[PDB]
Amino acid sequence: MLRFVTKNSQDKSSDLFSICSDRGTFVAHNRVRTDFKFDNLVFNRVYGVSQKFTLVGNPTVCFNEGSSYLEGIAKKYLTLDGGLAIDNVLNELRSTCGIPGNAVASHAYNITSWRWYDNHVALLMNMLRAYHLQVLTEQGQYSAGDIPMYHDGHVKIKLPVTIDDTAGPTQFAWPSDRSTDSYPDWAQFSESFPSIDVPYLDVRPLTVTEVNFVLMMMSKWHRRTNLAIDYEAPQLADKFAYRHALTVQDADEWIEGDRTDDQFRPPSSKVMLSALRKYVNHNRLYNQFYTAAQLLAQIMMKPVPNCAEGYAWLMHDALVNIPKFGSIRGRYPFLLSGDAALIQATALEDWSAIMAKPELVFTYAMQVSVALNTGLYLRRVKKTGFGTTIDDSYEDGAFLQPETFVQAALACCTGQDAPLNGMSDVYVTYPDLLEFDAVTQVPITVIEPAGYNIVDDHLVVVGVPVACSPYMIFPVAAFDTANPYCGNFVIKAANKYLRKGAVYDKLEAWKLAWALRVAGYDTHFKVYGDTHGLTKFYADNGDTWTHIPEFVTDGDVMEVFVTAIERRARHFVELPRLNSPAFFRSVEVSTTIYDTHVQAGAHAVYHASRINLDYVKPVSTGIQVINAGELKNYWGSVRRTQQGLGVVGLT
Amino acid sequence: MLRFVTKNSQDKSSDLFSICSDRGTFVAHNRVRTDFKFDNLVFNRVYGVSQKFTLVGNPTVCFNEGSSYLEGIAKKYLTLDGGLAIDNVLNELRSTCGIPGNAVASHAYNITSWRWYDNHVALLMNMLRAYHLQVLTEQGQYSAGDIPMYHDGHVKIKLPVTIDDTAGPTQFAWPSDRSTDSYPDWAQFSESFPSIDVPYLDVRPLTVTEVNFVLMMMSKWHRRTNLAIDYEAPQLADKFAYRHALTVQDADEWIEGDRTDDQFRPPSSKVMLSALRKYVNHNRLYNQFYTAAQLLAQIMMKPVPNCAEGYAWLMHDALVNIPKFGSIRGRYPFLLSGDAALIQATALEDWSAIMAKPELVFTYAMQVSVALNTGLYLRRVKKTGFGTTIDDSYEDGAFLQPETFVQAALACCTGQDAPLNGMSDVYVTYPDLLEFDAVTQVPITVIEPAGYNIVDDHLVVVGVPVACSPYMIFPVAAFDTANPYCGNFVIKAANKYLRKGAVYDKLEAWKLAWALRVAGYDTHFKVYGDTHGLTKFYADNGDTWTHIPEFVTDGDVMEVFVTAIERRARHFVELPRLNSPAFFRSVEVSTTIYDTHVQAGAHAVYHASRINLDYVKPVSTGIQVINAGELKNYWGSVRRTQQGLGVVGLT
Amino acid sequence: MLRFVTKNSQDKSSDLFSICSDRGTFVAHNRVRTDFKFDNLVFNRVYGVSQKFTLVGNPTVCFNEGSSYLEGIAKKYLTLDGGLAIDNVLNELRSTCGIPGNAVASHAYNITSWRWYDNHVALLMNMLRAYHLQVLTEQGQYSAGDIPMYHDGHVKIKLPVTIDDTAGPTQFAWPSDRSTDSYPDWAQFSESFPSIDVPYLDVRPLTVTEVNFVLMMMSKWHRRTNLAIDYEAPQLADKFAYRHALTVQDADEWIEGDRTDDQFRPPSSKVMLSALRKYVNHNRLYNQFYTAAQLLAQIMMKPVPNCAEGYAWLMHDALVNIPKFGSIRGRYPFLLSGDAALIQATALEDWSAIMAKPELVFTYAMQVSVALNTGLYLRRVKKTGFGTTIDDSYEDGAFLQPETFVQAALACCTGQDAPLNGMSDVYVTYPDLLEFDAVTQVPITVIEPAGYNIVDDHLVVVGVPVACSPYMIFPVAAFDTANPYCGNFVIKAANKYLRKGAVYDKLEAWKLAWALRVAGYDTHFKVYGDTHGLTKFYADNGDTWTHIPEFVTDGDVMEVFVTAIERRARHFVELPRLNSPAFFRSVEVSTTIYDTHVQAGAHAVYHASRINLDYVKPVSTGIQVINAGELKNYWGSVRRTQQGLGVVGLT
Repeated sequence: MLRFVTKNSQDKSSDLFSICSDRGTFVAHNRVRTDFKFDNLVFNRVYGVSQKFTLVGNPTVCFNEGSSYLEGIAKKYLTLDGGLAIDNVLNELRSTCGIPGNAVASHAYNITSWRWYDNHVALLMNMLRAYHLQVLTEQGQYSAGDIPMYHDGHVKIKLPVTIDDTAGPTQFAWPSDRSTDSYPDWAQFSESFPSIDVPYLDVRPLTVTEVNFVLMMMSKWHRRTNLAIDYEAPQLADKFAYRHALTVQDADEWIEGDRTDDQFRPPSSKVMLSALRKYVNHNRLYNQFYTAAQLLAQIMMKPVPNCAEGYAWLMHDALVNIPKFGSIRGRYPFLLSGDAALIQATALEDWSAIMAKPELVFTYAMQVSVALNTGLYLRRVKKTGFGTTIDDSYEDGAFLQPETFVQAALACCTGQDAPLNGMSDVYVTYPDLLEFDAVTQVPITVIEPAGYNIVDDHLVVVGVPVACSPYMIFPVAAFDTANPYCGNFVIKAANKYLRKGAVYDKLEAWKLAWALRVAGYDTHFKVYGDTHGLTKFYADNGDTWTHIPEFVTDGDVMEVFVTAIERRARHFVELPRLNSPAFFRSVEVSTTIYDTHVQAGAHAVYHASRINLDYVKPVSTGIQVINAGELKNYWGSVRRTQQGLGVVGLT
Repeated sequence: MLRFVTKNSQDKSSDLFSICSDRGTFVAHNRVRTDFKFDNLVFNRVYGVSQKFTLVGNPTVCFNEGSSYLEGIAKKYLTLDGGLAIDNVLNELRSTCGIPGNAVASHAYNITSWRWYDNHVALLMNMLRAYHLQVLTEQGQYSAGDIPMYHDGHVKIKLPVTIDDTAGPTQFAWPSDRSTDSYPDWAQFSESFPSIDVPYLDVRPLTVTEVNFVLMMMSKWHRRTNLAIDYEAPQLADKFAYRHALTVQDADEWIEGDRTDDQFRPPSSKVMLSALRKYVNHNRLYNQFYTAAQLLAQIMMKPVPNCAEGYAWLMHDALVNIPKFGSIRGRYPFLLSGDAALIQATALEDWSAIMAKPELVFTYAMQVSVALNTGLYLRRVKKTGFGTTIDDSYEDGAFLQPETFVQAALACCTGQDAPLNGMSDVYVTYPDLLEFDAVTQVPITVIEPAGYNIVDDHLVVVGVPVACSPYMIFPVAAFDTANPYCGNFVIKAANKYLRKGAVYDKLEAWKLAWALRVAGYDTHFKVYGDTHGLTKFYADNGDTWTHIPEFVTDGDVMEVFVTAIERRARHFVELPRLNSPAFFRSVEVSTTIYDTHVQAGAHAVYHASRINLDYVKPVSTGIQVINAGELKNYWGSVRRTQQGLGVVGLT
Repeated sequence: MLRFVTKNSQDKSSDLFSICSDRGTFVAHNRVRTDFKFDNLVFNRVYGVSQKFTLVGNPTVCFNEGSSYLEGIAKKYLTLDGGLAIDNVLNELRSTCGIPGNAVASHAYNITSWRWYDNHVALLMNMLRAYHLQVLTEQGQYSAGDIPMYHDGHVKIKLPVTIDDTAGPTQFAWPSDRSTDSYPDWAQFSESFPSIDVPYLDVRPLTVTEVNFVLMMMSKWHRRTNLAIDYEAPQLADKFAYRHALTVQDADEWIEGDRTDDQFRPPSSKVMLSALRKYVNHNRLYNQFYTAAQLLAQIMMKPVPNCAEGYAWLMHDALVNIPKFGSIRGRYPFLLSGDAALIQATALEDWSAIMAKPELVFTYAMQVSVALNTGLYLRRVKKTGFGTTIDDSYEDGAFLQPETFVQAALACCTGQDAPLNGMSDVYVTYPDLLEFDAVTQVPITVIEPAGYNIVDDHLVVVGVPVACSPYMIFPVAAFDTANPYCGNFVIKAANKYLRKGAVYDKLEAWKLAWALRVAGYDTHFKVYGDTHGLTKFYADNGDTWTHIPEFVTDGDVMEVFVTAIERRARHFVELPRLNSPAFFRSVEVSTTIYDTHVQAGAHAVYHASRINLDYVKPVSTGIQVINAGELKNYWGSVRRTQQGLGVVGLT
């Protein structure tokens, strides 16, 4: 995860940001320059680029029983593999502490059928997202959330959202509702051994206030706003025990009715994060913590499009599968002692980096949200044999496995290694979008006949709509040739010339039209088929990115005929008609980002935060750090190879 | 910084000055003798050329986290490639405090061992700035800032100041206003194991008075005057602890009625400087101070515009970005034990230089204000080349980044390698001039409209004006050709003569017009294009400099008219009619300085304090000095090249 | 410490002395001879030299939490480093003694958060200083203390001291005041394991009377006299337990009111020292004992000057930082068993030597008091590039670290290795004197106009005033050339001759004038600057040491012009004008001490005691003696090298 975000910057200083939102949306800006060279002549044009996002979403969160992960407990009470060494724990009771042989023998007889399920991903997920929510309320940016309306001049579209951002809550409150729902049976535990199969949480080193917060995050979760990470969840455990130096009542009183809603308010994000840092550090759930932060960042937000067609992306919701809650670390007072076992080297590297820089999760989610939408959109164009020298069925391959679905989209576009969740049957997918022909119905207020699709006030779209800009990860190149996604490319000779224009290959034309528009010229074309919504390479102001022509997504049309290239209203670099045999010259255009930032609303400007990797080194003391992890639990990122994108071990 | 102002040790010696001002403005007088060689004879003249400087300026300074710098720690825990050895640090407190076995590290981590944000370039700024303010108070010059008005017979210029001078203060008092604002929660700590994630600064060796001043420089700052270095600031920290054998409360007493305003007054600049030096020397922040002294100097004082056309630059308030305050050097005492690791050889040179000779910072800031102002105007040309260079082959692309920005201007006007900031995301820049073709307006009065082109009391200007003269950094090096900035140049006449024999190249007429104005004849000219009323070269009296008209840079004109030259009221030397044939004899023009000195207000002069090199030579004893350094944390210098210029590391 | 005191005597028999004082002062005398050779002619002159000291002082003693030092406990219950092996101690309870597994398991659960702080430096400090105080009362020299008045003939000065030596106490009484302050909660403990986090002291092998003394030294300490080692301190522990064979009541009764002030009087110095020897030996606190005796000797006394300027040294007080009291050795009856671990080889070597010769601490403090004042004074002159071939900023270097401050002063002058404290955040410094320009206001009764500084009845002084004589450490040489501090030197040719006298280098002149005065001649001079309080190399009777000329402390004046050298009232060796080209001859003068002693008052004569190092060998039985100790805890003395004085490991 961290290794990924820093790779997108070519490892050249990663400038991240923290959470911020204006009614559920924000935008990033990058001062970028593009050069134009021909016969030794260079012309640079700097402009302002921007791309807005939206924390709002309604993810369908499912909760099912997962696998037991005891990879954080002492090496002394675990087998060479996950399995719990009961015989060693039973002996430890009579040998180290004061317990009779008959007392331990009886407990061992009772402890028989007991299923030792340990999964804190669900709870950690809440504590983390509840932190993000508090951070927004802390910044005074906590609202009910809303979607920005898309009006251009030919039509308007405002996505309907179930809750009004204007009457709603300005304060992040306890998700568990007072007086409307029941609560879990919690109780302080300080005995030498478990008496019930119920989940045992260990928070001995935590502060009284921090514990109250974990008990609150362990209760029911009610979706009060529209933000995606605000998904509604049930109470993790119907009943359980918590290992701590004493008994806690401060939250119990609030549920009893005695305590006032004021006297018991959601603690600050610092104490919220310190309770999460203290918890995962003590229980050594680093491996499980990595899975939670990974899944929460994947559905954190979605990049808002500047076209009606792209709004179909915000129309669909993500299907996530979160493992039910399980805890056994607090069953014994010596389970989290000794040396931590089976801790991943990546999980620790990421964990310590997320602890020092919580912004990393937010910045990572933003990079993933855009690299996902593009990697999915590129899936259609790439399968068209477009710019791809590797022939494969992107169509059904890697997007058929739930855990690797989201990763195949990123690696497909970014070209890098997409980090896996590090678990099984845990993921964030868009099942209804696995189909290439999959259509979407988006409600629009027709204003004009320019033409888009129309039926009963909403227009039809197929597959994933290019919505975001490739500027939040400018080095990305969804191809194996020099193109706009690339750092630089050259516009070559139209393979054929004539009287009204010149023909070009599907790619060569877009490559030209893109750098052509940025140069202040409108590119017109005419292909041999019809399902071009229109003639003229579309590109929009703000990011000035000439989107890849839709028609090329439809195969067997391998050539395009670009005609009449007339300069636009605002002209920057003067240039050669190029589609002319005479006026043509080879031109190399290079785009590079000089400064990137983000701003929410009209007054919040956020400067990119820096993180020193030399300082953020993880602590390997008391930890058994492993560099090799098998695939079934899905350790290791997936990447695109010459043979095609597939899963591979971390190593 | 030191290498910059002196000229990398040339002839090796140095005479600099110290802060002093008349209501926020002083003057740099120079006595020079210009020679006129022609006819195998050399005529000349001696005179007085002064250049005013206004320390007044309202800088819009903001603060946000900058990557932590842990250079000021023991080499035992900080490696170059091994980065931070966190495990080694926790492997220490195990044998130093009441923690049993392996419980220690995990305990220390949970609370503080994960943050480590260190940075002291917020406090160092205040102590250094408040020192400059205290010195003027001691010298009897602490008064508000007031921009001197410009009256050139024609149009006068007056600038608005948000606080009056006369009825203002006369003594620099504590920036923090008691009875009005709140204060940072502080307390002396000595626990071998910190219990709260919060700033921890080491001042153990400092005296009670010196410590008080640190907590006073740590508290909220209130801008009382118009001077640039008095930039309004908040309290570096909301809560923190300091390591010291005693608990200083002289400041706490004054925080209430107990300690009276009188008996707590700001300590002498000698005590402020001695406490500042001890603080940096103790923890070892040499690298952090280098950058702190760099920013405050770049924002220090501006050059008072000798011409009205050069007044538009004065109104621009540079946006400065200082990092937030974070401390990690008082967390534990064993941190500062041993050889200070990874310390820049340059930051040490300056620390050893400015500590012994604090005057340098001021003299350096003075050179940077004129060099920046001149390098900004030169960029306008260099890129276009007076319309000789067709494309943008000048590569001024560095002016984009705010950090390399100010350095780029200096490196543009001088072959000197502009000193970087030594930190990332920190800087002082004018974003309102990113586009060198930048236009600006100016509030005007009236007096006969002549080549002034005004618009309803608003003087329109392009790029940046020439608000001052060379001399302070005289052997300049702005034009690869001989000229006034260079020091000497000659007169080869008109390409062709006419009725009045007026024909020269844009700079050839300016070369002669500048030298003619000196001798005693303001030369008249003509341009059939819009001269907006311009008929003769302009020259001020205080600063007898003749500027290159904006039309001599408009790129529309190449050839020039010099209708005739006329005998001025005050005449010096004597000369032939070179603007006509049969009389023109080339003249070699070179001017040298007899004596330079600085005098503010008007009473008692100041004779430069010569600063030679090797008495400053630092002692590497007990320190790990590093000559190299990346480019990520900004360490190196922007340099001028044969294409344009580019950023290069210190190597 | 011991290795140091014996080095000052060139290892040629160390003659030490014990404590003694006449109203807070004493003086040392040394029969010394100086030889004069030229053209094979030798003339020796023997005289009586003396230098008085003063035990009186008012050190500002601060008490702060320090580090835990368990380096004296059995190797069986300690990790490879300081850390306490709890698991081994817990097992030892159920395995060796009779305790149930449930009883030990419960105690282990309670013993959880417990901080194991162990620091007896504060208590040991009291027991030692209280011994010195009893020794004086035992010798009948116990008084309220006072400072000797300095009257010469031109002015008089008597330093004001808060308590009258004449009405005051003649007997050393319990510092803890009866009926005016509360007492700590002490209680006999003989259980197998701790029941409370409170400090547990172990004094099982001590006698009932000795224990009462430790309980008294563990209570509050009231400063009844003016002696420096009489500093006022609070009650080490508010409550605690002591491990002994039985319960003690003899001191409890005195606090209850039943016991009479007579029946309960402070025991003799023998039983006081036997209680300290028994305590440190049993608890094996040798390492901690070394730190206490080290700090107490550093502030023990100050050498009285024979000039008004030198009295500024007695004007300032020392800032010491003593670690709060902590004890855990008495928590278990087997903690001080087995083999002592992590005991320093120097601490044991010094401890056994201080046990056989308590005088060592007093003699050592006297050597340090003079070698400190001179090393600090030499700091100014040495930084002037005077006689120093090594160029360094003595100014801020080593005197910025609290723990090494006092050591850098000794090593700077003595040239030997200055032994460190052997701990952290523990020291004795003069913060207000770290400044070179630091001024002092000394109250004087002007009598004459001879000239010194004057303002409102007190004269101004800057930096450290040469007060003591280099005879209490005659081999010392604060230079790298042959000089008075040296064993012998030669007066060479004035590098230049003329009609009224001869010029000499700053050193060569003082070298001459010093041996010139001892020869019965007054040396007059005239340098090119003015801030010479007067003309004529000053030297005073008693020690007849010609003090290094103040003016030379001010740089850039590298030459002195010695004129008119006329013989003094009392003439000894006839000699050559020497500043004459004709009468000049190379003369080698050698000074050597033949007999040194000390006498307090008018009748107390003390003969130098001798110590046989072959007999005083330390016991290594049952002890784990380590010869290597790291710097963070500050083990190893600091010394002046060719690269400059810096810290170095003992080895």
